[PDB]
Amino acid sequence: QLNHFSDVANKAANAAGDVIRKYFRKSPVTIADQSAEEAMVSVILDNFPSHAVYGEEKGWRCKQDSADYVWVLDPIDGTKSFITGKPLFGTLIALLQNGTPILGIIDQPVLKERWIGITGKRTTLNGQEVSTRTCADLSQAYLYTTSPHLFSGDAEEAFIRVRDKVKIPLYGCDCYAYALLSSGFVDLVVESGLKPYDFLALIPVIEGSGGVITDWKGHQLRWEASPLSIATSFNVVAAGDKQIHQQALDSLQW
Amino acid sequence: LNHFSDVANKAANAAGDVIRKYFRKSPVTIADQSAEEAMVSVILDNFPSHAVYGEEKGWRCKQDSADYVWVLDPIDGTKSFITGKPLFGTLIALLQNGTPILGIIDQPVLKERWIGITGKRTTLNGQEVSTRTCADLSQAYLYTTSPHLFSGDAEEAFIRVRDKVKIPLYGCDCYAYALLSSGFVDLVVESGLKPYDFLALIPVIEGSGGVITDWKGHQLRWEASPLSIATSFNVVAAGDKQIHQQALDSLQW
Ligand SMILES: [Cl-]
Ligand SMILES: [Cl-]
Ligand SMILES: [Cl-]
Ligand SMILES: [Cl-]
Ligand SMILES: [Cl-]
Ligand SMILES: [Cl-]
Repeated sequence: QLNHFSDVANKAANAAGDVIRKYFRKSPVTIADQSAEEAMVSVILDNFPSHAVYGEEKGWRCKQDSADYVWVLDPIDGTKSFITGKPLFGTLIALLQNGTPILGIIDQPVLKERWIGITGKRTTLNGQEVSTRTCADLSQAYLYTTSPHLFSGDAEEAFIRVRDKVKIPLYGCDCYAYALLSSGFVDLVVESGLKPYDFLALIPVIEGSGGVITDWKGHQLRWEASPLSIATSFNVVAAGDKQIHQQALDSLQW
Repeated sequence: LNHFSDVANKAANAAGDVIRKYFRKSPVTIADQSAEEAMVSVILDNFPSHAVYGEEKGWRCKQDSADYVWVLDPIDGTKSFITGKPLFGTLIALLQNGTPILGIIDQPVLKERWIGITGKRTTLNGQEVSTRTCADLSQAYLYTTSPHLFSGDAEEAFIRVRDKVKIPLYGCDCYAYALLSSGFVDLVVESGLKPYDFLALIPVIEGSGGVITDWKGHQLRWEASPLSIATSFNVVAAGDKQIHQQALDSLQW
């Protein structure tokens, strides 16, 4: 069963990539996003007709009234990158069992880079194991932040506080920032105003690399996709090392 | 000349082999120095009468003076390189009597090379490219970067321009200008760039149909010489001359 989930997830990512490559650097993004979601959904349900999907394009879909397994998808996380021809958007696929992510993929179909996190296993990039790196103090950290997606003033004040404490503050890049964290190239990623289809896939990838990812209070990030769930916005902080994470929480003062 | 192009490509190939050895393995200092060595060796093997110029060593030439000077940056975007993001680039400019006549923006990981040569349309991996038309600054896609020398006046100007455009995004060193030259964005604005990070851009952008100037709209120029000082400049590049002028009006420089 679990191998089957990984195999189908990879097929779904391959189908999405084939669509996205028809559109990138040729609206095209709306067509690409819709078509890629459809491609993924068809793969998923051909294999697992008792599952549900929740997608960034069309919301909840299930041919039954409920499902134990829900695939939460964003074919193009980073539409602004995609539109401007920058190959740092990604396709996100999460599989949730009873609301808990058990598999997440971050796929860059132009660069041909795929991070896969699966519960029980170490995260891989193109089949090779990856790890976060150790970092003992926030003053030594490499950080990605992005402008608040819902323009929160309070969020910006928190962003200033954390950027002032780190070694190198850099501007983020959607899911790709977290991929680089999971591979050990940066220490901290902070973002405000993300919907669940843009973070759930991240969780198994980061945790299975040895990192940590929570909301800005340090609480578990959780969104139980269901027929009635509402895709609200969340604030996220991810770290390669637990010590740095806690120091970041202290700076966010949330 | 076609000979100058051939050699510039050989130099970019030599830098790319070095860079790909070190990327995602200080690593950056070694990669930067070794890639500059590789480039210089190809350049001077072919043109012993030419000069080279880089940040670390400044002007070098076997002779006291040179009509042709190659101005290099092996890794424009060291922070991207160190964090494993493949959006840094190698920049090569050849200047004849102080004027850029060839520029390369090379992304050795992504295997993307933009070449500008005076007289020719700019190419990406051998295919001609073009900037796009854009009707008004309110429709523009913009890259800006934080001021490199932390100028508060520059930040005020950035705020003005970002507030006028359609989509304000954060830049990415030379790669932003590459995307401009290929017609995927309309405007790039940066403050506090040294000449080794902008000279190569000029033939690339102009040969794609775009415009690049300082914030007053004046020609970007820097004659590399034995006594030149690598000062810092403010740069604005656009795909379309009309957007360029509106940008200058918002910068109020
Ligand atoms: Cl099933
Ligand atoms: Cl926000
Ligand atoms: Cl939060
Ligand atoms: Cl010679
Ligand atoms: Cl500045
Ligand atoms: Cl200026």
